[PDB]
Amino acid sequence: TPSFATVSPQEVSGSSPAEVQNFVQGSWTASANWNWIVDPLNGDKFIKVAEVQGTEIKSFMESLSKCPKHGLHNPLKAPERYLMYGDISAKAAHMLGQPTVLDFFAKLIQRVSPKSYQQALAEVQVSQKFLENFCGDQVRFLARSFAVPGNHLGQRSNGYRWPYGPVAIITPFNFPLEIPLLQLMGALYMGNKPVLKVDSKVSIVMEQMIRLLHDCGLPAEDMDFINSDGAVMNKLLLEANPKMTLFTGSSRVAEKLAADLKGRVKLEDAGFDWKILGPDVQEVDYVAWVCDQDAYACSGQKCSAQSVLFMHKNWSSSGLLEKMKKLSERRKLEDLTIGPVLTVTTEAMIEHMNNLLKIRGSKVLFGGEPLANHSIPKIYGAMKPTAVFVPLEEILKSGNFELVTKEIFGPFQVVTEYSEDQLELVLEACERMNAHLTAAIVSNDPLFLQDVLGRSVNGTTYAGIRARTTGAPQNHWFGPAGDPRGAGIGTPEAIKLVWSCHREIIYDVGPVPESWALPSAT
Amino acid sequence: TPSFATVSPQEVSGSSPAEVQNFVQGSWTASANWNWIVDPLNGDKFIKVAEVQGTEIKSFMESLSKCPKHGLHNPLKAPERYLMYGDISAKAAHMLGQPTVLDFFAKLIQRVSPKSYQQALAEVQVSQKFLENFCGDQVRFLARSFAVPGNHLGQRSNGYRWPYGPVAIITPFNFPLEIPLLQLMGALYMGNKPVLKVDSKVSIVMEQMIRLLHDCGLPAEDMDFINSDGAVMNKLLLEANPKMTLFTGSSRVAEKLAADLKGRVKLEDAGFDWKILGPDVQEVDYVAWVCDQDAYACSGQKCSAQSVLFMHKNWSSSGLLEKMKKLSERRKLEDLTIGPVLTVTTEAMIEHMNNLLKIRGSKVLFGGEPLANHSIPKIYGAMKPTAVFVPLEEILKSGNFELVTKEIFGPFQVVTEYSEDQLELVLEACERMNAHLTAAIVSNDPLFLQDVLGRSVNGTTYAGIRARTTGAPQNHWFGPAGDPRGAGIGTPEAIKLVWSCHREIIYDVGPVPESWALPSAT
Amino acid sequence: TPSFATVSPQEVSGSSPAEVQNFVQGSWTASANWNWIVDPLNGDKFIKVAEVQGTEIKSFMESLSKCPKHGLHNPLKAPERYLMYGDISAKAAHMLGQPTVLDFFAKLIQRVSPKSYQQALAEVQVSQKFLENFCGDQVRFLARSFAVPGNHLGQRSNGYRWPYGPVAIITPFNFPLEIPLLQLMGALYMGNKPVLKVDSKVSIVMEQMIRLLHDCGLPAEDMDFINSDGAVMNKLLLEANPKMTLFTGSSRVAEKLAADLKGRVKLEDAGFDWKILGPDVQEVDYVAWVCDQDAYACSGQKCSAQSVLFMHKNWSSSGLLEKMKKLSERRKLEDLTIGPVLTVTTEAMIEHMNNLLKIRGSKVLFGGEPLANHSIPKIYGAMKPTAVFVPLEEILKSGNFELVTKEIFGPFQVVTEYSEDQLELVLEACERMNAHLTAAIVSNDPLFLQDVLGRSVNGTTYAGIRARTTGAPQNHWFGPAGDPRGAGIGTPEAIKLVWSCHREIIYDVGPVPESWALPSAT
Repeated sequence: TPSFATVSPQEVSGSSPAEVQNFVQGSWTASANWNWIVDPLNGDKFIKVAEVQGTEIKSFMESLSKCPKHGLHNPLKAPERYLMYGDISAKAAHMLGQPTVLDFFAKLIQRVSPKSYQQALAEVQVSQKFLENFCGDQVRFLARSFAVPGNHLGQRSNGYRWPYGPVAIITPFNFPLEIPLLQLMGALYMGNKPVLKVDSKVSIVMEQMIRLLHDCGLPAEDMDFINSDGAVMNKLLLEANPKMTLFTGSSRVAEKLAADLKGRVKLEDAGFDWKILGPDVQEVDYVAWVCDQDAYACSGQKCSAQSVLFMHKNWSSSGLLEKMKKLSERRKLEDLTIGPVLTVTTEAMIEHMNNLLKIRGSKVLFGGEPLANHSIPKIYGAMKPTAVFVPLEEILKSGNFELVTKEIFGPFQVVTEYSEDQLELVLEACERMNAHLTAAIVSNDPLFLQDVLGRSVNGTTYAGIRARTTGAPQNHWFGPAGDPRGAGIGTPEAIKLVWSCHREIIYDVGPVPESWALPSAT
Repeated sequence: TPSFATVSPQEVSGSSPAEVQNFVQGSWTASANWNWIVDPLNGDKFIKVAEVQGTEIKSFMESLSKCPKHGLHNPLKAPERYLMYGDISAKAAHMLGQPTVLDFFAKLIQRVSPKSYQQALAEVQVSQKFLENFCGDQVRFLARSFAVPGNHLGQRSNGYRWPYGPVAIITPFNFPLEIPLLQLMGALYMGNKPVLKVDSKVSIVMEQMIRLLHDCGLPAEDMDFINSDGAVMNKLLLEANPKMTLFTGSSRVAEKLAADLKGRVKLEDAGFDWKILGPDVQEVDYVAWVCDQDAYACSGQKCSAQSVLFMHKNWSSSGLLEKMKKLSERRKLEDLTIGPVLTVTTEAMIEHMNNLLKIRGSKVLFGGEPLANHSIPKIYGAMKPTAVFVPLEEILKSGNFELVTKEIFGPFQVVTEYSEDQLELVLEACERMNAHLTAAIVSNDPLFLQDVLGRSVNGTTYAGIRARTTGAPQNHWFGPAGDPRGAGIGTPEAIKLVWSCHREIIYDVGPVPESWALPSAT
Repeated sequence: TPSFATVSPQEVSGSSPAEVQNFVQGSWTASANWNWIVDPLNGDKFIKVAEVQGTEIKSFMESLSKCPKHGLHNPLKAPERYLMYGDISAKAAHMLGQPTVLDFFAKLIQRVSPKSYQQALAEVQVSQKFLENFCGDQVRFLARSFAVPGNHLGQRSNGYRWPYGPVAIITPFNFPLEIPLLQLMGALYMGNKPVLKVDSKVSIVMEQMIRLLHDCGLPAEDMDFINSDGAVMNKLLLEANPKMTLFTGSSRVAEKLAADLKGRVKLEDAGFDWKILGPDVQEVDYVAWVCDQDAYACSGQKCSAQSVLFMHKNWSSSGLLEKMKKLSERRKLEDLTIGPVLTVTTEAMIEHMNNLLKIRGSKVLFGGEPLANHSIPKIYGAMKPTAVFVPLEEILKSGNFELVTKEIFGPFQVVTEYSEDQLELVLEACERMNAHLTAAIVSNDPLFLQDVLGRSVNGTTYAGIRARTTGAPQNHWFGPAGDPRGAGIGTPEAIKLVWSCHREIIYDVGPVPESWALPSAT
């Protein structure tokens, strides 16, 4: 295991448990009481987390209050800190790129947020590439400003990206590294001081990542790391009053926080993501593979996962559904191509399936049964990949729509069919949804693509015969649309939008014209 | 006729000839060295152009020398001039938008650069809309700068768009208003002082437009306007040493000036513009219409005109050629849908056709005969719209290729056919051309489009079943690619590229650090 | 020495000579005859260079002709090559950052282009940081394009950065690594295939750098490396007809090439760089140190070196000149804070000094004598740091001006004085210069700064009490202004301006309106 590590991903078990600590006011620290996380594969108490209680959050308040509203740095103050984070990112990117460190983080991710080794590796690879994008001067370049000449000699107006100062970051279980690391660095790049909270089930990953970052030069005083339940984190937000809060998680918590913080938030909330198949049937094998990966990689536990499939009638005879069935059935627990579902129980998923089956014309296409021969504790779901057909005309009906468009954060999707005359019904269904995260339009017809795109919203939409719903890398935006609170992640634009605000500084140095005379009052 | 005007477009004739003067050092000249321009439709000496002679360029040299290399203004000097040119632009845009003024310029363009009323009107409309793009603060916004934080407190680097100062603009006969106006305003916008030369055959249009610009507030000392033959203008360029020269015209003169001026030029030179038809045959009527307009509007006297058509074999049975033939034959002199060819004689075009007809397998598809019942002087061509088919495999042979790809600035195009297995031969043909101005790829197949687009160069390429080669408006770039001297026109980027250069200003105001001691010498 | 190295910088001597080879068509190759470079410190034949003759350049022509005008890659073709160069740059940046590799290149630079160890190290550090700026997706991001909606459904216009294809790079002796490496990578990033020529006196450095780059994944076929005299390189340019040529060197060769190539060039030519001291005297020690480093680091062999100093009269009593004298006299050969002058002999520098001393009121302030106790061959100069005062009023006179503003690529500067009433004379002198590279305005008075800046041109101007003329790093532009051929180096903007051109691609896919009917011809 690497030098910075305090845990061995393959060793940690009920008999060799690991602990996760907080970091506040520059040092690693425990708490009054520990909480046990169980191994999602067997129920072992294998990680204890130093969860802070509601009356031991003063140190985090005090640490945040040390950051003024003009930031740890800004384009005019301590600019050498932009260069430092270029260097930190370079050292960290080189560390994350080491095969043994890649494997360490991929394995650690697997133990807490169960997914296949390649899916866990992809999280580290995205993280590594993101850090490579902000080496050298590239953090400095995030603080690029513009200027425009004024109305007279000596006047020129400037637009800067100003930090917010004390901020908070809250991220969920399913991506224990990629989401928190990318928002953490973005916040630091623009000059904020963040407090980072990761779901206690998986926070061990970012804890190890923070130790690496400290070894790469991240200053002890620049950030804090808190482990707690949601209720304590809520109290800290209302007591510390951070100037910006990045929240990534369920839509229920996002709206509650948006109300509590009175909109001083950026949100990456839930998504009910759709894939539309166009009329031009082709590359059936490739499209089927993407459908299986979109819907069922990580057992569907992606905010970008394919939750509904609108099949054009031309695809009904293609063999696509048959290939999707076969592809779902080679997924298995032993390599975690199917696995524990950390936020939906098996009963909840079965009940949802049965509720859908009450609808006229509906039928299970494949799956619909629990996994067998496993030791997954009953708090976590264990389902075979499931797809349920529901006729399009029934979906559009009231009551049925809210049920059909309900997000199941597990390996579960709804499939439906539309004829050449029914594209409006499909677009009506997409417009009636409450979430606009990812989407895919599988067609190469430019008239079909531009029609669907122009009459849709989703903030990360893929278009083309190779279109997918999942796997947004760091080279382009990922985030919802249709919401002024919508957060992005990864790109320079996402960092600047989420972690800075506009400040206009207008210079007006003179000279006062020699012919100037006191005008009449106005 | 409008207030600013000194000529009536419908009344100028041999019995009532018009005078065109020069503008230098803030005054309209009174030169008597008339160059008599003949009416392209009947041969009347209907315009006397006061052309500057050898010794008379000293006034223009002196006027340009009054502008320093830091411009009439720049982002830090006399910035109120940016606002002034927004106001001039708004006033000129409103004047050009007046129906009687639109008509006046359309009809005047017709008299000197014979083309249909709608084509002439389109030139005024592009000019009017371009001026609308630079009202208010939009000239100010052209001088937008960027800045980056430095390595320490008090250091910040700035990137500005600096003028060149004294500059020159030379434009051809075919667009008497759009080209000179758009480059003139672009030069003035960025802080330069231009001398403008329009081809004497058509310079009456800019003369009137300059009078309009003066009525809208263009300062008398901000630009000069010279009429001369090419040899006199060449002498002025070598004597005045302008820091930038925008030249639009023939490739031969372009390369001569680029050598003479040692590359202190931006060029819009000739173009041998091509259209490729893809395999997906559709909208035959529309595609035939666009082909007819691309090739023969203004009798082909557009630098963007369609000079060769690569037909996919699938199009050979579509009726496309038959429709092109019918469409060409409704062009007539009465509305100037066919007309005088100001730079290529009838005999020259017939000779070129007969040279192409020596090649094996070639044929006249339509046209190939002079126009009848007209009084166009013999110095100007008068040809029916002409298309010569040449087999693709013959086109690619050496000797043939140079003849086939010779630009005929008249109503003439080459037509060829390629089978599904010969796209490489078409692309080799386009790559062996020396000019890369406009192009069209008539296809909605995205795999074909990206393949041809990825393996071509032309700076203004249209793609889609509605793709054309002509008619680039002010909302997007027009100009060649593949040349560091390539000029753009119309857009904010084109203006900044052609009429400004980068200047970096790095502020380093201190404080001299507490820790600073005199470092050892390096 | 590092693994990629074929030379030991500290070992190479007359008795242990090194050789420099060409790289063409994917392999290291010699030539018919070798030319010997002498050690600038003692005259030893210590490096033999495989200089190609005029009749052995066919392989370089053939290698360049393999690159089409649509590049080795472009935004639509082989885009994975953008990612590859992100990876290559990351591997190279990590290699250059290794202390032993830094020291290797710093020492090798010192042997061929003599300068202090810290100055040579600064070249490697700039190179290392530049490569760090283009890791991950940052090369991909250089190919960022924009788009604007069209006039109707299905129409949208796009502006891309297109490569030129086969290009050439020519760089001088004084920066054997920084200049060629940064332009080489810039050319490759945008999709060009360059042939790189470095002054044979120092080309050993880039030869070692290319071996490192090959170890980091630079494809064998992506670039060529030619060693030759200027005359052979001239023939190659006219025979291979590269689509773009980056030239950095003397103003004489730059203008000749700009004429031969008819302006298909970008130039980083000579500079006569000025420093103006404002009226507000302060930080005299700091200002003196910067004056000594600007004028005399590398013995003045920087295109950015301080060649003239306009002293405001307020500074005459500050002790500045006295400190400048003392600072110049602690420079010595043994640590190369003074040293060989590779392109100006001692006699030439003495003669220039004596020519200046013929001017009334002129006097040597310090220096003016050759170095002693050295073995520098007489082809190279060996002068003590020299500053000559010339009264401002005499400078402005004809004849005197051309002599005073003559660039001496050695440790030599002119000092003059201006009173509070004479700022116009200083600005007149700056406007009358023929080169506008670097400049410094040493003042914190914003009215003085904006007045001088607004009435000057130089493309890399520093302003503030800490203003300098030398040492432009990779985080901001370096390059001249006032020239459409002006090149930049280092920054993303510099790379895009120098190594790509605009291509506009306008999509127009339909639909053709159902109500469309063939309009009358225009």
